[PDB]
Amino acid sequence: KADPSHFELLKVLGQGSFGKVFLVRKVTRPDSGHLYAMKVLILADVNHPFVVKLHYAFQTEGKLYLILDFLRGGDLFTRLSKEVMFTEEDVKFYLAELALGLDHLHSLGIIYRDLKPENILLDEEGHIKLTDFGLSKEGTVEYMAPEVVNRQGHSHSADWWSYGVLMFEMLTGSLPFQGKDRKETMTLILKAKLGMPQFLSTEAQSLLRALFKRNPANRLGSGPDGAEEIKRHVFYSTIDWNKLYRREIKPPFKP
Ligand SMILES: Nc1ncnc2c1ncn2[C@@H]1O[C@H](COP(=O)(O)OP(=O)(O)CP(=O)(O)O)[C@@H](O)[C@H]1O
Ligand SMILES: [Mg+2]
Repeated sequence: KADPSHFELLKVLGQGSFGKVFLVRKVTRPDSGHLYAMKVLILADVNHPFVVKLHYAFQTEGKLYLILDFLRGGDLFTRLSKEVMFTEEDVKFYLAELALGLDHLHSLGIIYRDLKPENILLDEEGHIKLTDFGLSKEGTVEYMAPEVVNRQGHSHSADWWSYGVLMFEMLTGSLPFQGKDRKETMTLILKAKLGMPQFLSTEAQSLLRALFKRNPANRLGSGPDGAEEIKRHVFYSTIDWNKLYRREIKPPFKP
Protein backbone atom coordinates (compact mmCIF):
# COMPACT_ATOMS: atom_id res chain seq x y z
CA LYS A 1 0.00 0.00 0.00
CA ALA A 2 0.85 3.74 -0.51
CA ASP A 3 3.92 5.60 0.76
CA PRO A 4 6.12 8.56 -0.26
CA SER A 5 9.05 6.18 -0.71
CA HIS A 6 7.06 4.79 -3.64
CA PHE A 7 7.96 7.92 -5.59
CA GLU A 8 11.45 9.21 -6.34
CA LEU A 9 11.80 12.98 -6.69
CA LEU A 10 12.96 14.15 -10.11
CA LYS A 11 12.66 17.94 -9.92
CA VAL A 12 10.91 20.68 -7.93
CA LEU A 13 8.47 21.86 -10.59
CA GLY A 14 7.46 24.74 -8.38
CA GLN A 15 5.50 26.07 -5.42
CA GLY A 16 2.45 28.25 -4.89
CA SER A 17 0.48 29.90 -2.11
CA PHE A 18 -0.74 26.46 -1.06
CA GLY A 19 2.25 24.13 -1.16
CA LYS A 20 5.09 22.84 -3.32
CA VAL A 21 4.86 20.70 -6.48
CA PHE A 22 7.39 18.07 -7.56
CA LEU A 23 7.82 16.02 -10.71
CA VAL A 24 7.97 12.42 -9.49
CA ARG A 25 8.29 8.89 -10.87
CA LYS A 26 6.46 6.00 -9.21
CA VAL A 27 8.82 3.12 -8.44
CA THR A 28 6.20 0.56 -7.44
CA ARG A 29 4.01 -1.63 -9.67
CA PRO A 30 1.70 -1.70 -11.49
CA ASP A 31 2.46 1.77 -12.82
CA SER A 32 6.16 1.73 -11.95
CA GLY A 33 8.10 4.21 -14.05
CA HIS A 34 5.06 6.43 -14.60
CA LEU A 35 5.58 10.17 -14.14
CA TYR A 36 3.26 12.19 -11.90
CA ALA A 37 2.98 15.62 -10.36
CA MET A 38 3.28 15.47 -6.59
CA LYS A 39 1.76 18.27 -4.49
CA VAL A 40 2.47 18.56 -0.76
CA LEU A 41 0.20 20.30 1.76
CA ILE A 42 -12.23 20.68 -0.19
CA LEU A 43 -13.10 17.95 -2.70
CA ALA A 44 -10.01 16.83 -4.61
CA ASP A 45 -10.98 13.74 -6.67
CA VAL A 46 -12.90 14.76 -9.83
CA ASN A 47 -13.36 12.74 -13.00
CA HIS A 48 -13.58 14.77 -16.21
CA PRO A 49 -11.74 15.08 -19.56
CA PHE A 50 -10.65 18.63 -18.69
CA VAL A 51 -10.02 18.40 -14.96
CA VAL A 52 -6.69 17.13 -13.61
CA LYS A 53 -6.97 13.56 -12.29
CA LEU A 54 -6.02 12.52 -8.75
CA HIS A 55 -4.40 9.07 -8.76
CA TYR A 56 -3.23 8.67 -5.19
CA ALA A 57 -3.86 10.36 -1.86
CA PHE A 58 -2.02 9.52 1.36
CA GLN A 59 -0.94 11.29 4.53
CA THR A 60 2.68 11.35 5.68
CA GLU A 61 2.74 13.03 9.09
CA GLY A 62 2.66 16.79 9.05
CA LYS A 63 1.79 16.75 5.36
CA LEU A 64 -0.69 15.32 2.85
CA TYR A 65 0.53 14.05 -0.51
CA LEU A 66 -1.49 14.39 -3.71
CA ILE A 67 -0.42 12.47 -6.80
CA LEU A 68 -1.91 14.00 -9.96
CA ASP A 69 -1.46 13.81 -13.72
CA PHE A 70 1.81 15.24 -14.92
CA LEU A 71 0.79 17.75 -17.58
CA ARG A 72 3.72 18.25 -19.98
CA GLY A 73 2.27 21.12 -22.02
CA GLY A 74 2.94 23.87 -19.49
CA ASP A 75 0.42 26.56 -18.52
CA LEU A 76 -1.61 29.12 -20.47
CA PHE A 77 0.02 32.08 -18.73
CA THR A 78 3.44 30.91 -19.85
CA ARG A 79 2.22 30.54 -23.45
CA LEU A 80 0.40 33.88 -23.30
CA SER A 81 3.63 35.48 -22.10
CA LYS A 82 5.42 34.23 -25.18
CA GLU A 83 2.67 34.86 -27.77
CA VAL A 84 1.36 38.05 -26.20
CA MET A 85 -2.18 37.21 -27.33
CA PHE A 86 -4.03 34.27 -28.90
CA THR A 87 -6.14 34.27 -32.06
CA GLU A 88 -9.90 34.00 -31.54
CA GLU A 89 -9.73 30.47 -32.99
CA ASP A 90 -7.33 29.39 -30.25
CA VAL A 91 -9.23 31.30 -27.60
CA LYS A 92 -12.56 29.75 -28.62
CA PHE A 93 -11.06 26.27 -28.24
CA TYR A 94 -9.43 26.79 -24.84
CA LEU A 95 -12.49 28.59 -23.49
CA ALA A 96 -14.90 25.95 -24.82
CA GLU A 97 -13.07 23.17 -22.97
CA LEU A 98 -12.77 25.34 -19.88
CA ALA A 99 -16.55 25.89 -20.05
CA LEU A 100 -17.20 22.12 -19.84
CA GLY A 101 -14.76 21.54 -17.00
CA LEU A 102 -16.04 24.60 -15.17
CA ASP A 103 -19.69 23.60 -15.49
CA HIS A 104 -18.79 20.12 -14.26
CA LEU A 105 -17.02 21.47 -11.17
CA HIS A 106 -20.10 23.57 -10.52
CA SER A 107 -22.38 20.52 -10.68
CA LEU A 108 -20.21 19.07 -7.90
CA GLY A 109 -20.84 22.23 -5.91
CA ILE A 110 -17.27 23.36 -6.51
CA ILE A 111 -16.42 27.04 -6.99
CA TYR A 112 -13.27 27.58 -9.07
CA ARG A 113 -11.95 30.49 -6.99
CA ASP A 114 -8.45 30.43 -8.46
CA LEU A 115 -9.48 30.55 -12.12
CA LYS A 116 -6.71 32.18 -14.17
CA PRO A 117 -4.35 31.29 -17.06
CA GLU A 118 -1.71 30.09 -14.58
CA ASN A 119 -4.01 27.26 -13.42
CA ILE A 120 -4.94 26.09 -16.88
CA LEU A 121 -2.43 23.45 -17.99
CA LEU A 122 -1.98 21.75 -21.35
CA ASP A 123 -1.25 18.05 -21.85
CA GLU A 124 1.11 16.60 -24.48
CA GLU A 125 -1.75 16.82 -26.98
CA GLY A 126 -2.77 20.41 -26.39
CA HIS A 127 -6.08 19.91 -24.57
CA ILE A 128 -6.45 21.77 -21.28
CA LYS A 129 -6.69 20.47 -17.73
CA LEU A 130 -8.06 22.61 -14.91
CA THR A 131 -5.98 22.49 -11.74
CA ASP A 132 -6.21 23.84 -8.19
CA PHE A 133 -9.94 23.63 -7.58
CA GLY A 134 -11.97 21.92 -4.87
CA LEU A 135 -12.99 24.86 -2.71
CA SER A 136 -16.61 24.75 -1.62
CA LYS A 137 -16.29 27.30 1.18
CA GLU A 138 -13.84 30.19 0.86
CA GLY A 139 -6.08 35.92 -4.57
CA THR A 140 -5.17 37.44 -7.93
CA VAL A 141 -7.02 40.75 -7.74
CA GLU A 142 -7.34 41.37 -11.49
CA TYR A 143 -9.50 38.24 -11.77
CA MET A 144 -11.83 39.07 -8.87
CA ALA A 145 -15.52 39.52 -9.59
CA PRO A 146 -17.12 42.73 -8.21
CA GLU A 147 -19.31 40.89 -5.63
CA VAL A 148 -16.08 39.28 -4.41
CA VAL A 149 -14.22 42.60 -4.15
CA ASN A 150 -17.12 43.95 -2.10
CA ARG A 151 -17.34 40.72 -0.07
CA GLN A 152 -21.03 40.58 -0.94
CA GLY A 153 -20.86 36.90 -1.81
CA HIS A 154 -18.94 34.37 -3.91
CA SER A 155 -20.99 31.93 -5.96
CA HIS A 156 -20.64 30.14 -9.29
CA SER A 157 -21.36 33.50 -10.94
CA ALA A 158 -18.02 34.86 -9.76
CA ASP A 159 -16.35 32.11 -11.83
CA TRP A 160 -18.07 33.26 -15.01
CA TRP A 161 -16.78 36.80 -14.42
CA SER A 162 -13.24 35.44 -14.00
CA TYR A 163 -13.88 33.36 -17.13
CA GLY A 164 -14.58 36.63 -18.95
CA VAL A 165 -11.37 38.15 -17.58
CA LEU A 166 -9.40 35.17 -18.93
CA MET A 167 -11.03 35.56 -22.36
CA PHE A 168 -10.15 39.27 -22.46
CA GLU A 169 -6.57 38.62 -21.36
CA MET A 170 -6.00 35.85 -23.91
CA LEU A 171 -7.53 37.89 -26.76
CA THR A 172 -5.83 41.20 -26.00
CA GLY A 173 -2.72 40.40 -24.01
CA SER A 174 -4.02 42.81 -21.37
CA LEU A 175 -6.29 42.76 -18.32
CA PRO A 176 -9.67 44.51 -18.57
CA PHE A 177 -9.43 46.19 -15.14
CA GLN A 178 -6.06 47.11 -13.69
CA GLY A 179 -4.82 50.10 -11.76
CA LYS A 180 -1.52 51.22 -10.23
CA ASP A 181 -2.05 49.17 -7.08
CA ARG A 182 -4.46 46.55 -5.73
CA LYS A 183 -6.76 49.27 -4.40
CA GLU A 184 -7.17 51.14 -7.66
CA THR A 185 -7.71 47.81 -9.44
CA MET A 186 -10.46 46.82 -7.02
CA THR A 187 -12.12 50.20 -7.55
CA LEU A 188 -11.90 49.82 -11.34
CA ILE A 189 -13.52 46.38 -11.15
CA LEU A 190 -16.39 47.86 -9.13
CA LYS A 191 -17.21 50.47 -11.77
CA ALA A 192 -17.09 47.70 -14.41
CA LYS A 193 -15.95 50.44 -16.79
CA LEU A 194 -14.76 48.74 -19.99
CA GLY A 195 -13.46 49.88 -23.35
CA MET A 196 -13.71 47.20 -26.05
CA PRO A 197 -10.61 46.95 -28.23
CA GLN A 198 -11.66 47.36 -31.88
CA PHE A 199 -9.98 44.28 -33.32
CA LEU A 200 -12.31 41.96 -31.37
CA SER A 201 -15.06 40.28 -33.43
CA THR A 202 -18.63 41.35 -32.66
CA GLU A 203 -19.33 37.88 -31.28
CA ALA A 204 -16.38 38.13 -28.86
CA GLN A 205 -17.39 41.62 -27.71
CA SER A 206 -20.94 40.42 -27.10
CA LEU A 207 -19.88 37.46 -25.00
CA LEU A 208 -17.52 39.70 -23.03
CA ARG A 209 -20.18 42.30 -22.24
CA ALA A 210 -22.58 39.55 -21.19
CA LEU A 211 -19.98 38.16 -18.78
CA PHE A 212 -18.92 41.50 -17.32
CA LYS A 213 -22.28 42.33 -15.78
CA ARG A 214 -21.69 43.97 -12.39
CA ASN A 215 -24.76 42.24 -10.93
CA PRO A 216 -24.25 38.46 -10.60
CA ALA A 217 -27.94 37.98 -11.39
CA ASN A 218 -27.74 39.49 -14.87
CA ARG A 219 -24.39 37.93 -15.70
CA LEU A 220 -24.31 35.25 -18.38
CA GLY A 221 -24.29 31.84 -16.72
CA SER A 222 -26.62 32.80 -13.88
CA GLY A 223 -29.38 30.39 -15.00
CA PRO A 224 -31.97 29.46 -15.83
CA ASP A 225 -30.15 27.19 -18.30
CA GLY A 226 -26.95 28.10 -16.44
CA ALA A 227 -23.78 27.16 -18.31
CA GLU A 228 -25.92 26.38 -21.36
CA GLU A 229 -26.47 30.14 -21.68
CA ILE A 230 -22.78 30.52 -22.49
CA LYS A 231 -22.39 27.36 -24.56
CA ARG A 232 -25.26 28.53 -26.76
CA HIS A 233 -23.78 32.01 -27.24
CA VAL A 234 -23.07 32.91 -30.86
CA PHE A 235 -19.33 33.06 -30.08
CA TYR A 236 -19.31 29.26 -29.82
CA SER A 237 -21.48 28.60 -32.90
CA THR A 238 -18.82 26.52 -34.66
CA ILE A 239 -18.26 24.38 -31.56
CA ASP A 240 -19.50 20.80 -31.32
CA TRP A 241 -19.56 20.16 -27.59
CA ASN A 242 -20.09 16.41 -28.00
CA LYS A 243 -16.86 15.87 -29.94
CA LEU A 244 -15.06 18.52 -27.90
CA TYR A 245 -15.87 16.47 -24.80
CA ARG A 246 -14.53 13.39 -26.58
CA ARG A 247 -11.34 15.37 -27.21
CA GLU A 248 -12.13 14.92 -30.91
CA ILE A 249 -11.39 18.54 -31.85
CA LYS A 250 -7.74 19.00 -32.82
CA PRO A 251 -6.06 21.65 -30.65
CA PRO A 252 -4.65 24.72 -32.45
CA PHE A 253 -1.42 24.54 -30.57
CA LYS A 254 0.61 21.40 -30.02
CA PRO A 255 3.51 20.64 -27.60
N1 LIG B 1 -0.24 18.45 -12.57
C1 LIG B 1 0.75 19.30 -12.98
N2 LIG B 1 1.53 19.03 -14.09
C2 LIG B 1 2.52 19.88 -14.50
N3 LIG B 1 2.78 21.04 -13.83
C3 LIG B 1 2.06 21.39 -12.72
C4 LIG B 1 0.99 20.54 -12.21
N4 LIG B 1 0.47 21.15 -11.13
C5 LIG B 1 1.16 22.30 -10.95
N5 LIG B 1 2.11 22.45 -11.92
C6 LIG B 1 3.10 23.53 -12.17
O1 LIG B 1 3.79 23.68 -10.93
C7 LIG B 1 4.36 24.98 -10.72
C8 LIG B 1 3.63 25.69 -9.63
O2 LIG B 1 2.30 25.31 -9.46
P1 LIG B 1 1.54 26.11 -8.46
O3 LIG B 1 0.12 25.56 -8.36
O4 LIG B 1 2.14 26.08 -7.07
O5 LIG B 1 1.50 27.69 -8.69
P2 LIG B 1 0.94 28.28 -9.95
O6 LIG B 1 1.98 28.86 -10.91
O7 LIG B 1 0.18 27.24 -10.77
C9 LIG B 1 0.13 29.51 -8.94
P3 LIG B 1 -1.10 29.06 -7.85
O8 LIG B 1 -0.48 28.84 -6.48
O9 LIG B 1 -2.07 30.18 -7.90
O10 LIG B 1 -1.68 27.79 -8.41
C10 LIG B 1 3.82 25.74 -11.96
O11 LIG B 1 4.83 25.86 -12.94
C11 LIG B 1 2.65 24.90 -12.49
O12 LIG B 1 2.52 25.20 -13.85
MG1 LIG C 1 -1.48 25.60 -10.30
